Amino acid sequence: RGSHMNIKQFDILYIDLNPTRGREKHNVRPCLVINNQMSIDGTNFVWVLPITTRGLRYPTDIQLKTKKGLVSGVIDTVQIRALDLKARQYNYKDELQDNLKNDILKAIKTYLKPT
Amino acid sequence: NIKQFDILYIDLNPTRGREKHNVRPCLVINNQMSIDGTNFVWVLPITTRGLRYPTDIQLKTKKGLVSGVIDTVQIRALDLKARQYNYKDELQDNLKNDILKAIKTYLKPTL
Repeated sequence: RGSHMNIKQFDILYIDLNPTRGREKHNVRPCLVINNQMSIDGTNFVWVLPITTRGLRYPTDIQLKTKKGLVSGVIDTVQIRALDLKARQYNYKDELQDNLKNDILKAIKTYLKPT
Repeated sequence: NIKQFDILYIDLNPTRGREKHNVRPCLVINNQMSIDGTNFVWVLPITTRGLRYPTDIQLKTKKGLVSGVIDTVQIRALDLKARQYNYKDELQDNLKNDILKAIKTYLKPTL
């Protein structure tokens, strides 16, 4: 069909998270981009949720499903992080299936609404 | 212990490129259920370099003890069991909603 051309919201990309501290996710790993196109284009930061190889373990975990089936695992919706794409090497690989997009965004907003 | 909209000194190192580094005030933005449930804190870093970007929001606090600009682009979940942090101040009440709305705007698709 065509070249992807630029990172878009809900792309899955490999990126080095290192270095980090404590329970913060580490290493080169797939991550799910969740900020919108204007923000990515306007800042060259991506907001990511890191993907892990463990199964579901916590209520905040969401099973990953993708359009190409090239990345599998669980999305850790707690560990949101903005990364500078100008400074960290990355590789686009896959995209989140459409029917999961709103669940991701609704999970994130539940963590912001004052308790 | 930590509350949503608390402002904490936190060491953010190590970072890369434009990612805010060093020890600096940070605004806590996840809710109490998230903080107490996961022991992660979501923060927006605060800077003294001024207001440069349309994503910047000038800081106002309850005690007047912290000043600067909130960088709303650079959201970060941090493990505060593995980092140095201390409470310093709190966001002004009438800024709380604008902050949350500013974060939720990054999530709304622009297709």
